[PDB]
Amino acid sequence: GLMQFTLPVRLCKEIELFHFDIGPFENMWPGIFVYMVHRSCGTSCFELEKLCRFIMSVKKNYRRVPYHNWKHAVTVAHCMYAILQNNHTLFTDLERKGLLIACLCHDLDHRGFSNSYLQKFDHPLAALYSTSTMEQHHFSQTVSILQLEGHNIFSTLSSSEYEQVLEIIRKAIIATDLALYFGNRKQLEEMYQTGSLNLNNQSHRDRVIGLMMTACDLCSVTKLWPVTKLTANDIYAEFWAEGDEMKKLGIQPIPMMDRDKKDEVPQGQLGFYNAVAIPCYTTLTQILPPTEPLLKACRDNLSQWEKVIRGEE
Ligand SMILES: Cn1ncc(C(=O)N2CCC2)c1C(=O)Nc1ccn2nc(-c3ccccc3)nc2c1
Ligand SMILES: [Mg+2]
Ligand SMILES: [Zn+2]
Repeated sequence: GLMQFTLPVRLCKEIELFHFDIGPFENMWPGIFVYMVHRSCGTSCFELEKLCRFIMSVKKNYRRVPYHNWKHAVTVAHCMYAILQNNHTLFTDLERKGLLIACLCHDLDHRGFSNSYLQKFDHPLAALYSTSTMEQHHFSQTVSILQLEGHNIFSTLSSSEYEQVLEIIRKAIIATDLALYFGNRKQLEEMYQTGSLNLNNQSHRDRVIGLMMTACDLCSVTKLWPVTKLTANDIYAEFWAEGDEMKKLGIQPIPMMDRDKKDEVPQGQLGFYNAVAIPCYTTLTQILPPTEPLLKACRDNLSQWEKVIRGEE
């Protein structure tokens, strides 16, 4: 009850910043997550014994893949924490509970393959879920862990509060499907510009939370250049493995996934910052002004990729 988590001084300060890197010590990530729940939600939100047991079951159901791993899960949660802490009064009590858990859980049991590869492989999950294949899986896994004995972190909620929080988490995890991001942002663009954006409108809140999920999920592009650059190696390590598996199915993979086309990576990153990342944080910043530093960091990293192309590195 009177038992706070406390971090070292440098982490205690840096963790409040959008560009915070959680570092290479795995054993500290659970404590960092709990610290973030306690300041974001309150020390009263979750039964510490049940939280801890849930965190460790979640960790266990992430795989030893280069990018879509336990470190990605905690990174995406930290970004969401920073968004919640910089927009104190905009989110309900259930949203604060739901979204950090959504972020921790959003890539549960990821194998490092896209929805496309599952469909071309004809993986069982592609017959079970026709669209947002892995993301329906990740939600499924979240519900399973929630139903392990002693793992129900939501048990002190009413029956309908419980149902609202699982619906927040479901929508939040589905929206991490980048295929759904493009239309979500165009809608949020029109609504904000024409003036019709209404945060009392639940359909509107869903959309804004979706955009936050995309922003948190992509947040490798909002770190200091060296974190961004080394994270991109893990991202391509998965992409090029998938490319190899595509070749093993007698399908020529897209250049993104073809390790023979490494030289085109810098130009590929540009396309991605211009088509996905910059517009995501642009629209996010218009809806939530205090998230501007994510936009600023993204633009800094675009400029760094431009320098890679000009042989300046
Ligand atoms: C940085 N970051 N963060 C999340 C994701 C991402 O998309 N996902 C999905 C799972 C996490 C990425 C990323 O780098 N995306 C991209 C997107 C498009 N292209 N196109 C190339 C390319 C084209 C030709 C030749 C060479 C490379 N490279 C990329 C990389
Ligand atoms: Mg995912
Ligand atoms: Zn993710």
